[PDB]
Amino acid sequence: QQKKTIAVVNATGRQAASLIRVAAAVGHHVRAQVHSLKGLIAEELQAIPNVTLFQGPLLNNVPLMDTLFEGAHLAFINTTSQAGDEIAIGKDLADAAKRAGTIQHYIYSSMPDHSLYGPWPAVPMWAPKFTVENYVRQLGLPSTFVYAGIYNNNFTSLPYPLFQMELMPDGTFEWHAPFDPDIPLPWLDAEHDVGPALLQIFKDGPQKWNGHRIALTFETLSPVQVCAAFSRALNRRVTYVQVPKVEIKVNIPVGYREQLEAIEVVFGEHKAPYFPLPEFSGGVISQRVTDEARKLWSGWRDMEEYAREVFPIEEEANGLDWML
Ligand SMILES: NC(=O)c1ccc[n+]([C@@H]2O[C@H](COP(=O)([O-])OP(=O)(O)OC[C@H]3O[C@@H](n4cnc5c(N)ncnc54)[C@H](O)[C@@H]3O)[C@@H](O)[C@H]2O)c1
Ligand SMILES: [Cl-]
Ligand SMILES: [Cl-]
Ligand SMILES: [Cl-]
Ligand SMILES: [Cl-]
Ligand SMILES: [Cl-]
Ligand SMILES: [Cl-]
Repeated sequence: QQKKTIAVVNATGRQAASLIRVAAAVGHHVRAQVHSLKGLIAEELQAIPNVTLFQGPLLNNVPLMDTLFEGAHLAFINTTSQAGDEIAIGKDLADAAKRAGTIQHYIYSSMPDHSLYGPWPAVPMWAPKFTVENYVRQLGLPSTFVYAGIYNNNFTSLPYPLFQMELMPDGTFEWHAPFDPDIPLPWLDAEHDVGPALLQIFKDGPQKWNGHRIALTFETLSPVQVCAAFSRALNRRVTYVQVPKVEIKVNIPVGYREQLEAIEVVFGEHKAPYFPLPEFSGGVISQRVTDEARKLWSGWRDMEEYAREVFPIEEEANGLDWML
């Protein structure tokens, strides 16, 4: 029963970092790729004895992938669009894993392609991952796909798009977005809950989870309910305002702009589900989107805890002063 070695990429990202911290603490050795060794998170992870970092780009660097998977038995792969070529990278990684011959369970962090379920456009930073998921499914090794809910800690009072908990002149907070005020959205405390859930999937094993899609969300809340949780947590007035166009108050990469534009159409105009797949939609009991995740990890944290216990600290660390 010796803890198996786990290979991961984008180690400094919230999903991977969450898994690495808890995995290492319970005995797993981790082989982790990082784009660069500098930075608070990379430095923190390098200081963990059970962790070995491998710095370099994923883009057109299969050699790094072969190195990463050498001696690994488990994998948790979450890519990004940063370098472009996310589909090619996700496929290269999967091929490298299969090539290693030792990967018993490959978990890929996937997202939906909304254009497959309704008269909706594909959200650009999500649809590509589904393509990688389809490719991975065809490979001869067990694989499981996790779909991340919206991160509680996307929220900030800095003028960043879509998830700004704006501090008003009078001390009150307002969150403006295209999401319908009352339709429940899936949320996730990435930092605390992704790691433990992923570890449980690995503990459960490939026979139980091969071919499965798991919604990594532990609570659903409408925008109005999110604001009410921040209000209870902070003892301040927090209200939601639905706006057709995302308020883009800072310069952003074009790819992100296109992501936001698709979101205005999908959620603003169409009010489509965040998880549009059929399976995520006397005595008879239908499965709720949060069922599997909660069964995987019972110690999950809600939005109210985030708002009251973590948000003030993240905000202070970002230089904000409202909590002073
Ligand atoms: N924020 C959410 O609510 C949410 C929900 C579902 C899915 N996702 C998906 O999560 C993915 C990101 O994963 P994450 O949340 O674990 O990470 P992250 O957003 O926490 O950070 C990514 C890290 O990767 C580094 N990085 C990645 N590619 C790089 C490159 N080519 N050059 C330099 N640095 C690079 C960045 O500096 C950064 O520190 C995205 O593809 C997104 O679509 C996010
Ligand atoms: Cl193990
Ligand atoms: Cl990284
Ligand atoms: Cl870095
Ligand atoms: Cl180390
Ligand atoms: Cl398969
Ligand atoms: Cl700017």
